[PDB]
Amino acid sequence: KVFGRCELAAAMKRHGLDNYRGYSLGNWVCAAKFESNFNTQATNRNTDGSTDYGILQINSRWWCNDGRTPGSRNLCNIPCSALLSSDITASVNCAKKIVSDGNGMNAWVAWRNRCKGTDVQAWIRGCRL
Ligand SMILES: [Cl-]
Repeated sequence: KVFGRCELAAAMKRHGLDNYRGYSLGNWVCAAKFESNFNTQATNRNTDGSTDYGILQINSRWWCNDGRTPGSRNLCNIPCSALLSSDITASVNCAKKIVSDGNGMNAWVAWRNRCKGTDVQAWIRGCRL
């Protein structure tokens, strides 16, 4: 599923991301925008043979099991395919563990390079929430 901007913010808000660990809702929407273009089915291969999955491009190296990333961890205790579903619940819950890591939202390269220190509030302008 390809989310609309406001639809996603509403769903993210319902699942408790708004100001989770100090990151206002605009940050998460901006990250999703640039990570996946709001598409739950996005996949991308990393050079080390690991793969990034879903709306937030969660990586198989550490966070999910895809059965083809030898020596990797499954820290969210999920198959990576659960992260591609139209229901964003698994993605959001796994993002909560990631962002609690120590490194905050710097774990998402697109956030760091494209969202960090910008007017992230713009990403939720005009939405009913
Ligand atoms: Cl894994």
